[PDB]
Amino acid sequence: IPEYVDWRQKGAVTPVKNQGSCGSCWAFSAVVTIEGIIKIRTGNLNEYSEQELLDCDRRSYGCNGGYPWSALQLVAQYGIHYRNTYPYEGVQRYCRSREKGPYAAKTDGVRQVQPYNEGALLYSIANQPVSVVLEAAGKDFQLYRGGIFVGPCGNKVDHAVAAVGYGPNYILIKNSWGTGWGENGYIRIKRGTGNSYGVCGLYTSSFYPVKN
Ligand SMILES: *[C@@H](C(=O)O)[C@H](O)C(=O)N[C@H](C(=O)NCCCCCCCCN)C1CCC1
Repeated sequence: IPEYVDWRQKGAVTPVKNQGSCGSCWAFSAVVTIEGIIKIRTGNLNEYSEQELLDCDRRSYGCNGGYPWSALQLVAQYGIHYRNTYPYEGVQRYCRSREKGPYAAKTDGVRQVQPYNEGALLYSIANQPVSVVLEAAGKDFQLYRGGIFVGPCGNKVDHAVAAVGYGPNYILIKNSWGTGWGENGYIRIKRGTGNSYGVCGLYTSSFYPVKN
């Protein structure tokens, strides 16, 4: 795998989104990973519906949080609509996949990165954007403006985001807090520290969709 990956330069990342007050990051993270794999496999970059996963992933809990794994499972079993067909409302509503016509994309499964393993996560990022989780509750993360973020932070992960690249000393993260946070909505999180958990618990729980 190469020294640098940046799926934005490969045209596999849609504009940065803002989840708002809703605890929907699991759905934003999942959607980032779907947009990426659909671009990688088909050549087209589309925006997909965070709201659809928010409303319809019954394993998750709407705005009270949820599981990127169950959102990708939902997209592999049923599918997902384009974001324009099923736009983001920042509140859980009743599942409207039925009333919105045929799905726009569907995957073939979901796989987990071997947790607590930096090379395994980098290996997945080299192939596609990956849904990852981290501890975002710390003020240092909340107030991050730029640079390679080293913390302080613990490993009490509470926020799902998407890894879309890496470099020798960092992993490149698409956050869902709008384009005004961090590095135009991205954060570079230090890697290579030898901490099995990752900076901010970054290696705790990582999933990506599989699409043949
Ligand atoms: C992330 C965000 O900031 O939007 C969001 O809080 C989230 O999904 N986090 C998530 C999580 O904690 N999931 C489980 C939530 C279940 C609670 C709801 C029902 C009440 C239970 N007492 C995980 C992925 C990131 C950490």
